[PDB]
Amino acid sequence: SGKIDKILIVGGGTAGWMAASYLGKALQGTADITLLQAPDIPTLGVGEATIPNLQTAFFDFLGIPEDEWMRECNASYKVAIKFINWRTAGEGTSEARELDGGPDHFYHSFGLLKYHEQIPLSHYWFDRSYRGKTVEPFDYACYKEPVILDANRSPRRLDGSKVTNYAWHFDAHLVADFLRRFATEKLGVRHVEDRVEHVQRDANGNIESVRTATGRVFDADLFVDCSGFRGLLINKAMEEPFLDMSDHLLNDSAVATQVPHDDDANGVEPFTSAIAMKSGWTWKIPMLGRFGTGYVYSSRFATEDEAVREFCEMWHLDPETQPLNRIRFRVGRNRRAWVGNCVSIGTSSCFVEPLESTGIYFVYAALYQLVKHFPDKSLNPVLTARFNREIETMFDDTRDFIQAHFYFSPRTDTPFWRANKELRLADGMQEKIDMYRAGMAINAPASDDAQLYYGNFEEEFRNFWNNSNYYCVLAGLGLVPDAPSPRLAHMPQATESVDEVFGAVKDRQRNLLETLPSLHEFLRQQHG
Amino acid sequence: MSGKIDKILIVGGGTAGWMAASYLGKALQGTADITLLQAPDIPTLGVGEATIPNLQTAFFDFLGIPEDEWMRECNASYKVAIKFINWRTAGEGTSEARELDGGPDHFYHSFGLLKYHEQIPLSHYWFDRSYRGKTVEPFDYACYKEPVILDANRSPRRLDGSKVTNYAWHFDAHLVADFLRRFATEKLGVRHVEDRVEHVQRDANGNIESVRTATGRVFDADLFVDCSGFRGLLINKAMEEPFLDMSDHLLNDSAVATQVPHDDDANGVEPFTSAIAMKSGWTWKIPMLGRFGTGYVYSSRFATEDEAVREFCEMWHLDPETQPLNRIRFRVGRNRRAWVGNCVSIGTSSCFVEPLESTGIYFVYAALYQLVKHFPDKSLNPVLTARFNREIETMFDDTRDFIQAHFYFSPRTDTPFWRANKELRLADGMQEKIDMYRAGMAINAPASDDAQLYYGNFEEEFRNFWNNSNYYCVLAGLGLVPDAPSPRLAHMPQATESVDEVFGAVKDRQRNLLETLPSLHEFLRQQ
Ligand SMILES: Cc1cc2nc3c(=O)[nH]c(=O)nc-3n(C[C@H](O)[C@H](O)[C@H](O)COP(=O)(O)OP(=O)(O)OC[C@H]3O[C@@H](n4cnc5c(N)ncnc54)[C@H](O)[C@@H]3O)c2cc1C
Ligand SMILES: [Cl-]
Repeated sequence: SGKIDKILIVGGGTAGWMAASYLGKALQGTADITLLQAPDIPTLGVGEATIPNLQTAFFDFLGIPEDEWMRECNASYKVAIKFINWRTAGEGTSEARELDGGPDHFYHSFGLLKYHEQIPLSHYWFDRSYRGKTVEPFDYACYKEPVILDANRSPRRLDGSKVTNYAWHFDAHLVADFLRRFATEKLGVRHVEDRVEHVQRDANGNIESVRTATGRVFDADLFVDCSGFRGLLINKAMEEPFLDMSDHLLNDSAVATQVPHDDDANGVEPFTSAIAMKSGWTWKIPMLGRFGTGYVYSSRFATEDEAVREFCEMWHLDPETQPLNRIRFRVGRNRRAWVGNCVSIGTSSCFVEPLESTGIYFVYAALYQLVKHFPDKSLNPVLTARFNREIETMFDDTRDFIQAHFYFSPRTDTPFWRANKELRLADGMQEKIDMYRAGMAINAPASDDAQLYYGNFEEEFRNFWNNSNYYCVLAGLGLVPDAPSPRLAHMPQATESVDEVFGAVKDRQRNLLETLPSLHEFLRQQHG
Repeated sequence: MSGKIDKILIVGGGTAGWMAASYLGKALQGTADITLLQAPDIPTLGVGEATIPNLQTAFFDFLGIPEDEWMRECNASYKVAIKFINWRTAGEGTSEARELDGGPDHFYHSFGLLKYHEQIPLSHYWFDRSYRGKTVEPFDYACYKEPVILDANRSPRRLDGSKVTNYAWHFDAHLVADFLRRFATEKLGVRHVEDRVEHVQRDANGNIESVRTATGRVFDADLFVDCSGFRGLLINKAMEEPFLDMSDHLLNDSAVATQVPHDDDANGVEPFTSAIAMKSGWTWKIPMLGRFGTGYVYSSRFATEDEAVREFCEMWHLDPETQPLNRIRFRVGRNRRAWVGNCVSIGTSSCFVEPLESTGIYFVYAALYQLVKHFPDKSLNPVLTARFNREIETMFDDTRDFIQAHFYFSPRTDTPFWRANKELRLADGMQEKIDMYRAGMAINAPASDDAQLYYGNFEEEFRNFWNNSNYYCVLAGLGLVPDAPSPRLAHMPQATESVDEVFGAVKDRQRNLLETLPSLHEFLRQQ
């Protein structure tokens, strides 16, 4: 019996310091926290893209205003993910190829999808498209974002007012540093820079203590494994099996670097770019004066050298001198994220390519669940089982959504793209696709007020990938319902007034394209 | 083949039938021809129906009917909660609460919303204090302002009309059915045909082609809605869809009921439904205007119809030999599938569970909302049908489990009935909720403690129908509490300290409303 008195976090990367901060804040003065991390070879800041609830679910919980952390972490703004060349054959290039009279790209914005008589706008759009009343792409018809993004507009007016939902772009290293200073200076977390050499377990199989290379021994009531892909505690010591899911996702590697950028001459893109390649895709994460970029590929379809070549050749970099990070990652999740008195947080727990910026999200989402299911020293099995259930559905739902990006691409030009169609969608994903094809909304939000949504975590965790997200991706790639939603034929009054809505977004976007200052313009002011 | 549905035939003209005619008529106004076939049934006494808040927001508001309009025509009263009497003490079936630990044996399950404190339901702070011996006050009186004002039969609205608490209604279903029949036929163009179904003609695909009536008339349609009640004329008889008897979770399958005249001037009116525990079941009391409906829901396995009639009549001091009574044998459970082919079952033809938590009418409009949401065209995409069936299935089973818990967790062991309930098994899904409750976790806590956003948005409420508040009201009320306080609270000394004024605010609302609110009767008079 008794509450948890000591917590030991193993690992000092982004996950480790977010854990120290979140737990240090949530348990302020009722638990002694120590973070243990081995100083080793650091990597290039290849950039990180995020989602809106980073501020409401994480930084707001710590009591850190947006302005404070993003200025210290030299962050930029992200309004969407621009998918480039996912529908056309060809080599890996930063320039969109031509498709049906236009550039091959489509957006997945954080922007809200307007309802109309209890029905998502997406459904009205497809009805008109299917009956030939429109030729306009889904994103440009239902969202105001596409047009102001094509013009690299800021998501905020010079006076600071927000005109749309947005997330952030930043170097993970700087954020980890910011959080380390915060956790140690303001939350009392003890930082020990040493390397774990031996983990001692008791007869119940729980971790008793960890011994470092210098011979120091640390004990705790609860151990948080933030050791990364190695899973030092969860996989190695506790022997919990990692479940590989490469049967759903072929990508398992990446070659990444940071590239200098002339913002003055080219402005700053208010979005992350996902550029389709021959054996994967490449991310582009604009930051201040540079952009992080990385080629995510499948080791089964391209050798590291081929990836290095393809990657450097698209950014016109020199393979021989360009500093490059060659990464190999495991895809999937542990059979159980929390076993005994060991909780895995971060890549030690689960991982999927950054195609939808879920990496950091998985960390604070898991920390939120750990606090919600926080135990005492008796370690009630029920709290552990529930936490584990929340993690598996969180991961598996994203895994499926991401697989859909590859499964439904029309490309058949390379072994990679053709191989993605050979895979099997999880039963849950197949059911969602069937629903989509039948004209149904997928996980429509009970309400269409982003505020409530992006402001209330419980509500967002339960409706993470909603109808808007699915339409952007599926419709963007070319997968559309078999026929218009049956209910529409019974709503003449609705399908008539819907035009007011479509016109409203057209005006909305015409006005923003004229009154909004470029992202660069805003960033200058924003950043001293 | 893919033109929209053009014709719909509703078989059955009771409450479910006219609710369906009204909802579909409103939803598909002018794009579908609706006909309802209704045959004369032997009249029954209006024994009363209790409801929940979303009846107005999810049903009448959808139809565009103001609360005052249907209430006045259906002579309805107000319901603020369900008051459970004598569920924790041994004894005969009586209308008087027995004594338990210094007070009457009752607890309320009201519509009030549990206030969150530092992101944690007030229920957790209450149990923490109770467990540590800091309080001995019951969960409902400590966390809700309703109990105090209900003990005084207060109105949910001030004389000026201002609402002070969430509430639902009490009324004679027959009157609501008539109100809707008139609304649908007069305002929505629904065609009413008084005839009896004699034969249902199906095609080689197993779908219903048409139904032939006793007069020889043949009615064809694209979609058929079975609102024929327990006999499930279409869904069970014609479509042969199996019915899942769930008597392994619910022992009650019968009822004896009547309507009793009441002098509201002399006794006032109770703003709540009473659920009175009996020896082999429980009895409802639904206050209406100048009378109250009441019925003893019992298990034929533990009481004969005669014994049920005697226990029921004696409790109300009525003559068993001459009191007009409605003897009913329920069909408890649900169809394997609510919608099969082009036949959708709505109402008791679809599913039924004893009215212990007032879900009868709710199941009807909730299903109609789900039907429109998954509305098909002539191709009848099987995915719409499957998704519909999953929604209905979970809606029912979750309620089945919730209701079973009322009996499973009662501390009574005085009769074979109460003892047998403890011998049944809880469904795995329910056992998991109990494991969570015992571990100090909230059970399906609402995304937010905003009652309006809750009872105002159906999609929101449907998904979180039985929430943490509902579970604590019933479980803690019966006496089942967590094994220990939520471990999180030990790490929140500031919160467990500042919550003392959240409980104080409740006490202030209890005291102020008790001193300023008129009686339910007073408010009813002025209306
Ligand atoms: C004892 C009892 C207590 C209840 N208490 C509550 C409560 O407190 N609160 C609450 O919300 N709900 C309560 N309910 C549920 C409520 O009564 C029902 O939800 C509602 O009234 C709908 O009944 P129904 O239309 O499904 O079936 P029925 O009333 O059985 O209707 C059958 C209909 O089908 C028709 N029919 C049958 N065969 C044919 C044929 N061959 N041709 C033409 N027509 C045919 C009949 O004419 C009739 O109109 C209670 C139910 C019972 C039995
Ligand atoms: Cl009001």
